[PDB]
Amino acid sequence: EKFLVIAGPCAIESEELLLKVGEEIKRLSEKFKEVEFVFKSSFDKANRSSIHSFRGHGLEYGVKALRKVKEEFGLKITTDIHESWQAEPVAEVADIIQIPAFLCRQTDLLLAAAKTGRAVNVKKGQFLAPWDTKNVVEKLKFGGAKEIYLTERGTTFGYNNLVVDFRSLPIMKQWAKVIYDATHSVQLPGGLGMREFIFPLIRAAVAVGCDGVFMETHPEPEKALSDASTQLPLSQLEGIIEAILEIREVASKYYETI
Amino acid sequence: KFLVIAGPCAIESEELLLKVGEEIKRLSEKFKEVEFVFKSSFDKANRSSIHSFRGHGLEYGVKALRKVKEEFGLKITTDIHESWQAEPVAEVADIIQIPAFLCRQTDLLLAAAKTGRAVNVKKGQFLAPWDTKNVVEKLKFGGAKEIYLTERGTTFGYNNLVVDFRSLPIMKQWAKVIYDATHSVQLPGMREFIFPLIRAAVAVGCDGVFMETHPEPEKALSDASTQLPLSQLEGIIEAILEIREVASKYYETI
Amino acid sequence: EKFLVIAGPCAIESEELLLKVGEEIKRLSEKFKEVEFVFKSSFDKANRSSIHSFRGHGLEYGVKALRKVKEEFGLKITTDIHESWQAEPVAEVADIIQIPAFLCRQTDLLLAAAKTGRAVNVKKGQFLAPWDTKNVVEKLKFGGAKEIYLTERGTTFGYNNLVVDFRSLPIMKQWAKVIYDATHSVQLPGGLGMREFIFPLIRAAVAVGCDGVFMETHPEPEKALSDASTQLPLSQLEGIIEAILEIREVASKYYETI
Amino acid sequence: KFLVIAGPCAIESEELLLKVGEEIKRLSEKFKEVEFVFKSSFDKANRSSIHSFRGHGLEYGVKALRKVKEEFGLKITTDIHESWQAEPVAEVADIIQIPAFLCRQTDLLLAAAKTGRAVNVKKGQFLAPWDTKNVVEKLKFGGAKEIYLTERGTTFGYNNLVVDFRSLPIMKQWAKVIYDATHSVQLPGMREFIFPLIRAAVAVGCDGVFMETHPEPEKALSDASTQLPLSQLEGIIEAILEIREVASKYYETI
Ligand SMILES: O=P(O)(O)OC[C@@H](O)[C@@H](O)[C@H](O)CO
Ligand SMILES: O=P(O)(O)OC[C@@H](O)[C@@H](O)[C@H](O)CO
Repeated sequence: EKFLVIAGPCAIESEELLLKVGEEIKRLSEKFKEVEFVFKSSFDKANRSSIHSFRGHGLEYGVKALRKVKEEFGLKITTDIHESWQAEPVAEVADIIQIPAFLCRQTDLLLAAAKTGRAVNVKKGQFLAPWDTKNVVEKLKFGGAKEIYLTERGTTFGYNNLVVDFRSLPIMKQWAKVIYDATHSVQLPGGLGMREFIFPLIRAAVAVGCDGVFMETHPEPEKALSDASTQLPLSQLEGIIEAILEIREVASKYYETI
Repeated sequence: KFLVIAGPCAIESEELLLKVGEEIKRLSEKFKEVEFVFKSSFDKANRSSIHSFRGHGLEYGVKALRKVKEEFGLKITTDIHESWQAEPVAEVADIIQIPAFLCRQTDLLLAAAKTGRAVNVKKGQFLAPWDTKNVVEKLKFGGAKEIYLTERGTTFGYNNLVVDFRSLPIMKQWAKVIYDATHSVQLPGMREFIFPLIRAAVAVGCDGVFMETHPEPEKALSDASTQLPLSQLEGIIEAILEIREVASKYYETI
Repeated sequence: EKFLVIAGPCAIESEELLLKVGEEIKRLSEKFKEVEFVFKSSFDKANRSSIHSFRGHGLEYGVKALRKVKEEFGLKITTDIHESWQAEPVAEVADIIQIPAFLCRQTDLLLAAAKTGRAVNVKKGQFLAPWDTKNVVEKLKFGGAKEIYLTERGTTFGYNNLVVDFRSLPIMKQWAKVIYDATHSVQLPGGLGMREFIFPLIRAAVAVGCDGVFMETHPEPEKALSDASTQLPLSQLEGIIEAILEIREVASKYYETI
Repeated sequence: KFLVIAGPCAIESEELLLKVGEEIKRLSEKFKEVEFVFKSSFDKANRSSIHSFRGHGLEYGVKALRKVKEEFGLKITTDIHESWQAEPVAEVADIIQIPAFLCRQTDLLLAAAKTGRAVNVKKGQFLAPWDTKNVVEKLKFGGAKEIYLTERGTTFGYNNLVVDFRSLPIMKQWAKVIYDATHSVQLPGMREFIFPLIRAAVAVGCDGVFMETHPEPEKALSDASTQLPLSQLEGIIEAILEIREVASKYYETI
């Protein structure tokens, strides 16, 4: 099956930033034809720790910006919603509606996404056990979703630290397609993220076996308005993708059947 | 004075609320050294299963809660799940409760603070004690003045929560601290640990306790494995007041 | 039942240090007649993180030092063993033989302690669940122990941090007398301990209900050769003990029956 | 070259060791790019229950291990539990293994290093990756030169272990890192996760893998729920070599 790579800048800092990243993603999509790319960026960071941190430029602006990417590059789009009313307007441009990790159990949000007819990707709550995502998929299927994704993004391990229990990939694979979040799984919740572990954990994810990877990328991570410690420099994206396809290929014959 | 927030988990019917309201009203008359707050949810917006009881809706709920406040003169508190609910709920709720999973949702916190009512934030199972300083800052920025932080356990492996009582003194630096005696022992819950841990909460030091109670916990449509039997409420309250009276002499300053 | 207070300097820095602490413990034992005191100190810190840290002056020296305390003050004695051969010689002076937390599952060490006829106190491993101590008691009873204690000293919570799950006290009470370690439960494993939490957690322990408390105390913690961040200043011991007896008394009528 | 440490959990009989030794000897001939080490414990000194199988003693064990090294010319490794055992065990064991619970016992580490043999320390379930730097220092101080640190999971709530693969690159700064594929999935263990995680171990990067194997894992007197079936060993080895060959191009330096 075609491997999914969901990538893009964490936040929609500007339509310019999006075009620059989309251009590179478009180029890579032409090179890695066996990969299905999906451009990602949030119109709002509705859960920042601090009230003084960057949130965004509003839903209206973001959807317009994302639509420009899809139009100019012909790329699939995904972004996250935070309250039920946002699903409808977002569904106009988003091919995949993303459900934030903290909100993975909010019934109305999941139902709002499911009825749009779009694909839904739920980030696994840092508080949720692998086997507890079964009910999450049941809610989505009940709400009309026909294409569902579950994203591994780490689990609460003591304070201000997350650990990735890779046993979760085959467990979740039982009821949904699984995506590995390479950049948020190494972040330190309220710490201020460890970038040196992004690549190795990604290798692990593909050797274990998943249906795709989620990576936040920015031309200059050091200048990002969000996740400046975890976003991957855009120049490194090509090499990372090439590496996971290679590892995925050689490990593929050993993937267990669910 | 010491705060005691109690009531049934979900508004199963205004009937149920009135019955519990009666008992809470009685205790209220018996323990003048305690500020009682009637609590109940108009919607269980985060059940694990789509096939579980959620409730009768916001209007039926705000209605029944109005009936309790008017028939017993008790303060009220219930939780909101989306920004638009803050305003209508603030009509009856003296304290607006923010769900644990939603403690980082900026707009929800701001919407709550905007109503001018008191705000109680359940500490997320993913949050470290010191991470709550930022939750309070948001509320203050939003105009909130009476702010509460509730301890309800922290993620400890899978399907288990642990109470790190170091959290009470830490959170107290920036807000009044409430201990959730019923949800802190639930397994994402042995009722046998409810009383022992509430005793610890008061020996350590907190500004109030949160307890879900029901005439017949087993028949409850929600948290049936942890809701405290109504008849046991008085006994526990008297016990925590006695322990608090003695232990308060040693509560550390700030 | 008579409340147990196990206290003393972490390590046997010198026989002088022991006499100074024992003198104060002896004085307190005369004041708090409803308490059963047991003087504690280790002749060896066999599990320090660093090879350059203080271990002790040997078994021979320590046993002699402890015997001096028991002789000069008439106090019960307890110290920990690290290998089977030490039980016999230690049993000569120790009323209670202590089993280190990391060694709570070493069968021969437990059996070695049990056959001396002395009381045995096992520090609960930071890796052990409350209900798993049942087998630990079974091993001791099998080995001849007739007076067994289980000590709560925290559980691994992420890296370099321990949390105390107070549900463990009533659980362990089902098969042994339970002791709460007030000073090691707030230490940060390999961190360099948070002294400001010692007192509040002790209040919690007695309000929940336990059969005794374990506290390391030193005249000048800042100068200790071990646990300088967790040892309680000897001047504060009297007040702490008075406080727990008061809290224990008022909470006592509510202790659940096992 | 890549290290593969394998054998039955406990020395149930020199008979069992010889059978497994035969298969390991065969793989040894088939995979020259791999250094195989035969492993088995003469004593299970830390069983939870007093009524569980421990073994046949140190002499019967060191004897049977001698038979394997002499009949197949394989390197040997077994674990010690008290200082006095280092010397007699060093007679046959090429690598002395230090139990996870005992990774902080200074005298045991020193006793092992004193023999002059290689030393493999199982990382305690209570230890953080960076805390192993001190474990190595002790060994070096004791005269050890060939030092190994084995990843075997970390305490995650109760009765569960999680593998934080960030530990492999961290521990590599001061020692050769081995991944314990069988004990890392055991619940203080679904065999279904053994292969997937070993694949991750090699994709991430390690110097060898540790695997307990038995002709009939179910009949094993120890770790019966996690011991890998002897027949599946070859397949897994070939798989990790292939993955390693491809992934090694991306292993980070130091
Ligand atoms: O405000 P801070 O704590 O930096 O958090 C931001 C990240 O957690 C955020 O971008 C993420 O995708 C949402 O949780
Ligand atoms: O060597 P460090 O890490 O300071 O450790 C010492 C304490 O953990 C020690 O005194 C304790 O009683 C034994 O584990």
